[PDB]
Amino acid sequence: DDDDDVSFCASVQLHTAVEMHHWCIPFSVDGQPAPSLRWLFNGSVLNETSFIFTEFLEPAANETVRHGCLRLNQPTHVNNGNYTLLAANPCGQASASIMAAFMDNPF
Repeated sequence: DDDDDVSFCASVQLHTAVEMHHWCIPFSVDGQPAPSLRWLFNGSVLNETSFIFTEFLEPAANETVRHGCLRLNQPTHVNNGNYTLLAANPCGQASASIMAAFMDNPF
């Protein structure tokens, strides 16, 4: 009846965005039941674009942690606000918040 008894719930680790033109917010979310990862931006639903994209990198089969980065190839000063990662799986929902400074100087 059980094929996967191991129910690892989702915990969310976020990391400070690294300042470089291609901004990267590295994340680590662990769990075997796959949690839905959603970014919240200033309390509003952040939807990924071609400029702002969530990277899901291939984890090792021996680690329970899923890794990735919210990478912004082309950053915009409207992104200068609060980011929050919500991961929800059957066991539970985890959250971590990241407030990054995307400050542009037009032209």
